[PDB]
Amino acid sequence: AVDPGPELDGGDFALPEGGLDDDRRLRALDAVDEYLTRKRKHLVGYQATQDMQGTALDLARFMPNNINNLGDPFQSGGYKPNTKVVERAVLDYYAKLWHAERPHDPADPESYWGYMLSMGSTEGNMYALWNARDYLSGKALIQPPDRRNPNAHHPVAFYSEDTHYSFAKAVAVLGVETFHAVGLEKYADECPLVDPVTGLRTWPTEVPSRPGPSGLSWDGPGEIDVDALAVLVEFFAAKGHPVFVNLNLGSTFKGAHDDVRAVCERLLPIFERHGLVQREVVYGSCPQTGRPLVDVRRGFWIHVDGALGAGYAPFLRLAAEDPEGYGWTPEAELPEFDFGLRLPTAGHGEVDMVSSIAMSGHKWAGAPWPCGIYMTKVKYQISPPSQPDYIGAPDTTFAGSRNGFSPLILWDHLSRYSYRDQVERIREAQELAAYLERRLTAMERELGVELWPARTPGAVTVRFRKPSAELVAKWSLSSQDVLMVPGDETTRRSYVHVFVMPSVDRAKLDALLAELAEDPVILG
Amino acid sequence: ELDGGDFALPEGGLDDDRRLRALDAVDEYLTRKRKHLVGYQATQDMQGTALDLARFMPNNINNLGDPFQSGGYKPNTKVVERAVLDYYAKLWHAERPHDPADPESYWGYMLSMGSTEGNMYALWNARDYLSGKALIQPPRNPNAHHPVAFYSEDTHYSFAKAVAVLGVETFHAVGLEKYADECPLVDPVTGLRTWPTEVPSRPGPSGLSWDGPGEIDVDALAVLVEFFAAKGHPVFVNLNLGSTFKGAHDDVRAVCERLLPIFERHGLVQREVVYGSCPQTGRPLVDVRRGFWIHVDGALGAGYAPFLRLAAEDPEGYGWTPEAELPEFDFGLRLPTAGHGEVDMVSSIAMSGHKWAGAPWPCGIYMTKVKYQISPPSQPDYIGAPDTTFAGSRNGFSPLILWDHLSRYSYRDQVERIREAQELAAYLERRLTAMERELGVELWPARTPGAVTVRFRKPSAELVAKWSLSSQDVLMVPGDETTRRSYVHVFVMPSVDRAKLDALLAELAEDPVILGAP
Ligand SMILES: *[C@H](NCCCSC)c1c(COP(=O)(O)O)cnc(C)c1O
Ligand SMILES: *[C@H](NCCCSC)c1c(COP(=O)(O)O)cnc(C)c1O
Repeated sequence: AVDPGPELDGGDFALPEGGLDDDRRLRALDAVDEYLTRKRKHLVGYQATQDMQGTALDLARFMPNNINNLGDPFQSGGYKPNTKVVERAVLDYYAKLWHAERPHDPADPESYWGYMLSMGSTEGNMYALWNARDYLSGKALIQPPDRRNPNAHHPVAFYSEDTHYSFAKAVAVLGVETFHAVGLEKYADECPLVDPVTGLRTWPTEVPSRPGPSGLSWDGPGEIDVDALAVLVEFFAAKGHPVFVNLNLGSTFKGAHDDVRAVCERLLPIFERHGLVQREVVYGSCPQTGRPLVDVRRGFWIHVDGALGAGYAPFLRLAAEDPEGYGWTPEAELPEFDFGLRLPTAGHGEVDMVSSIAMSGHKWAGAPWPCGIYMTKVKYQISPPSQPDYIGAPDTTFAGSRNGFSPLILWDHLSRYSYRDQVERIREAQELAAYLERRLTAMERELGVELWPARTPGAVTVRFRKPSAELVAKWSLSSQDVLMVPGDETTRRSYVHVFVMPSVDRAKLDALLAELAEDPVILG
Repeated sequence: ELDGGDFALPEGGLDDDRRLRALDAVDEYLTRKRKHLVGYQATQDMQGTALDLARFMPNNINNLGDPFQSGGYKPNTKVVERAVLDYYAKLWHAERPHDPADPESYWGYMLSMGSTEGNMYALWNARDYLSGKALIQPPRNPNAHHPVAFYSEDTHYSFAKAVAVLGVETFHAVGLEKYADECPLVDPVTGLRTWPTEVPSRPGPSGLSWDGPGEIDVDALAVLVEFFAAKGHPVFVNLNLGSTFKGAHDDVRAVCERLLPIFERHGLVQREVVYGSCPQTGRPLVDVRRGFWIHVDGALGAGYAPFLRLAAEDPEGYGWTPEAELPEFDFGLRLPTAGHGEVDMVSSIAMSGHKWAGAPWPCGIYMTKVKYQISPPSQPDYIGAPDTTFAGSRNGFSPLILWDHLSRYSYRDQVERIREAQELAAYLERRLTAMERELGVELWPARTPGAVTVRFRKPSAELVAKWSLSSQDVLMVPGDETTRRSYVHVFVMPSVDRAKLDALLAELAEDPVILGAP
């Protein structure tokens, strides 16, 4: 019978024609503050860091400015109250962190390009799939054949069943076809995978994730099944389709890390066998006698959805390579995932495997609103829509007006912490997630109750049985239902999770655990 | 100017002195530029909101999911968001409250980008709705599911991006592909029946659109829409309410009056829609929908036009009669049908919060009605809501910014804001023409009646950079590179007062490009 506290009352905020006087205004803002303050100090169920504080002190002075980073980060524009100099410094930091080639240089196809997002990673995943759709479908690139094969400009998208819902939305928005939709449409009877529940060759809706003790993915780690991916990708690559793969680096519910290096090692030979490392691409034509114009491109695009994990994984991997220097050996290996991942081929030399990465600033770093980064390389940049106006190609971003306050937030954050400090943040979170799992299993033994605790090795989240609605509301626990046998509603379990972000300390977890021990749903 | 060296972020971090010196540099730059900005449609003054709202910066606010549903992320401002949406719903004569059971009630949400997101969402929502994809509440023509998009040549570049992103085909692309020799318009320069790339805007003294007002040519739109409607296509029309360069207002009521008879003739008001087919032997489940969608891009103008129209309706009561008439554009626009019923003509509206109101970052509103909401992709999912929003995580600070703003000003104060801007825009245009006579030079001043922007000849790069003047080149004869002209404009936003304009004009009068004459 615990109290989450009162929610905000709509009548306090109704905006009348005549305006509100200063007393009613302050009362309403105080109510918002008291609400937000209580909720932020108890939030443990979402992958969003809640303590910034130094940031507010450093950056409140900028609130009077209508800052607008309209246009490309690397180009001057007319709207002078912008922070593009700060944006570039942040992008440069992450470029180095993710082993991209810097500085950005439009003359160097291998150098990075990216920009800070005005939404969260939803914007970065949309941009990634937009950029990949056009690149793989043969639209024109920024400056510096597909003969016969009718599938050459029909890209197929692959991602695991732990992929965030934003991807399904982005696929629908951009008209990108998933392997499931193309399989059902064109190849209805040819699914190369056997369903482990039914035994039938039915196209799964997403690439299977790895099984747990059950034999099915519901209690698995949440990592993509690399074997199954390879079977699916080979099938579609053999038919002549170009290939888009999204890999999750810190999945939404289980905090899993898809094994990016293993995926790439497994797929590269498939891409080489089916002519997808280098292929000539017809992009339109100009009318005379012979029609098409042609350039050379890769026929695959691997994107890393690092909304969460691109913020901490580089730091964990720093510790893994020098465990003595940082005083910490991480328990789990996190796979190589970034722009430095290169593999040798049979006959194209070393291939740099990853094409893009997104990250959310409001997840690991923390911010007062959604923000983040999309990064790729110059060689992937698409030519924007033409016009009789001139002056570079400033609009090569998803947003038009762009948030120039977000650069400040993340610049301020990154300036305050060294690499060593960032390693300690991921260390403390990893150790606290392990602690939480230990305490939950001890609770089961102390009380004689089932909590179903689960933690993927290397994840900063632990899942367990959903407690009462009031406890869930007090601590902002994110919920997920799973069916333990797909398509059977009698096997439903309700889970919550806790994300151990850097603002979650031992005291917080202990306070949650103590209420959990007396919760009426948990006690049963 | 800001030196990159001062902002580089080393592996080791920056100490407190270095951090502060960098933030001081940013503040000194921004402050100087914000105080002189007059060339973009962005209100620069909101120091009241800084004092009110700085306190919330410690919170990672997230309005994940639908604004009208609870969710698990408790640090959210959805109650505030709804209050802001309700204000604009009333202002735009939408039906409130939002109610999923009332198809005519509004639905909208606050954007995490600017109007780019709202225009993208509108075109996504219209593409799915017009192409027959499944709705939330629904309890032989081969072109029936091929919508065609129409908008003027003054349409913001965000639309061209949105069209590309969503795979929506414009009338130009469909014309070229399917109907290459059948363009119903003649080009005024060539005399050939060439498909124009966008719907013509109205001509100026030149006989061409470059010196026109920037409003869509209603005749031409009607001709083009008729053509594609006759062939069975459903129709999307974007109308600009405060165009980007000229600040023009497309005559939404005139458009609607002109198009409705076309929609009724070709069965687009009530069209049978094949949205799928059942598990039993292939027969369709069918819904009745309209086959047209009119969206108002009010990025700028949806924030002031309701207040100008208030004064127009009661000019004695507000002590002001606006010199130009702004068209009825909103969800209250209803026309009589052939059968003496009524039809509500507008489907959606976008507005930017960082334009007329002002904000520290991009934000805004998308609003439509319950009857147009699309069914999301099917999956047993985690919490936000059965949502239908573009953004995933959503900015929950922007509701506070706009709520704070709206609570400070009555309708009468809002009317005064748009009055002062209209009168100052007229003043600027007078001063520029006086300056041409005083100095004996051509400034090409132009102002669309009713617009809060004035265009003129581009001055020196130094002056442009000091006052953040937005620039645009025009070809005075399309395709001929030798007829290029360089314009700037000034946007008279509420933060632009007479003193600011007089300081600008005094510098313009001594500017070497302006004095350097033809
Ligand atoms: C984010 N999921 C949880 C969002 C709320 S807690 C901050 C997420 C996204 C979408 O990112 P936003 O647009 O930033 O919500 C995309 N991919 C993954 C793996 C995510 O966790
Ligand atoms: C905004 N155009 C001018 C640049 C912004 S100065 C504040 C604009 C858009 C796109 O809106 P944002 O995404 O908010 O830039 C769309 N339509 C029109 C008519 C606009 O003026």
